[PDB]
Amino acid sequence: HHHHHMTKNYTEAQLKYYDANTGLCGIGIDQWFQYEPERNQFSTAFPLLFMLSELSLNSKEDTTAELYKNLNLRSEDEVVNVNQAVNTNLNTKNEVYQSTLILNAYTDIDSPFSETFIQNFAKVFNGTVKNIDYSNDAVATIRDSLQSDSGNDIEIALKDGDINKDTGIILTAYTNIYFPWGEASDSYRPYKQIDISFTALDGTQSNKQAWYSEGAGKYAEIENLGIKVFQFSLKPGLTVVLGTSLNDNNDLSGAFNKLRDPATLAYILTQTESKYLKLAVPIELTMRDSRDYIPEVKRAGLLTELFEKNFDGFDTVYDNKSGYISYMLSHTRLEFEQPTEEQAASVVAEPDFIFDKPYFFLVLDQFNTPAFIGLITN
Ligand code: NA
Repeated sequence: HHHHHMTKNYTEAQLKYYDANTGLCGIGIDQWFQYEPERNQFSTAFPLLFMLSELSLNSKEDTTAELYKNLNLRSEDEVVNVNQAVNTNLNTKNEVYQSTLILNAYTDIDSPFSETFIQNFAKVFNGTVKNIDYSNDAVATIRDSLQSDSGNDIEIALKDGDINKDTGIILTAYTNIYFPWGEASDSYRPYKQIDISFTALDGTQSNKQAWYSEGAGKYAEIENLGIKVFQFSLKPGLTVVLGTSLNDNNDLSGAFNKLRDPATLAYILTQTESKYLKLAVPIELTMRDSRDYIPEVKRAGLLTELFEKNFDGFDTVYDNKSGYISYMLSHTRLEFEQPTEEQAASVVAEPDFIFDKPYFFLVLDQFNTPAFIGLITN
């Protein structure tokens, strides 16, 4: 069991797909800071890519082309083979880290999916379809499934009333990832929680608990992006990046806009230089998120026709009609290993840097693409 599965025939395309993932994470945080500066939040883009990939196997020509442009993939062979590899990775558990990413497609009991869709969803993703009554307790059916299957009880993005007989295709994903810390003598780890003073984006002053953490890492002040960045490994292959503004004014928008370009993260990862890190970070080691991607995809100006009731661009999702996409749910639990009382006693909590204002994080795998991106503003 490992997380380096790659298609050997479409290798370049898999690397390009990771660049699409990296860039979507950038669009995501750029939009969060613009539209939702009051929110602390995090997310993963892999389930969105998987959903769009699935749709790209079942679309008419123009829609297929638009889907391909967003995926950085350009053929059925690429979509199938890249996604089979990445799906395997994101469903592997081993001693290095554990990942689960499971997909469902919902439709009303009287509108069954095409056998073509059911087959390709199973083939590429081990996706499963569910036929439910859109007139009776459909929100609860979905909520209960996501929460039960994932073990994650956070509330879902739907509210009762959101689903009726005119509702179209509903796609869902749940992602559960667990990361242990490195096991080297100087692996960066959290040790103990300490009080810090925090100043929120809107100026609110408060006290927070923060994990005093230390170990080998990397650091840079990156003037052109207006940020300082701290970087450390988990188990080998995995990297966390923490960033925060150079200025007290939290001028983060230029950094987030640049993160829309996948080159920016590759640049960041080389600008940093080795530094022993002693930090205090106000973050929870278990984080949960549940969202509907569609509002964010619409904010980005992408694929807007797919979400209209009159859409006619799908070919083989249904035998009798196009169908349209109503909700794209992503239900996420991110967990980091908890430190022990014995570990706490081994260090003196004297941080060189405290994250005492808005900051962001990315967690990367061995392909240097983010499994998750998060933003803390308050
Ligand atoms: Na470097």
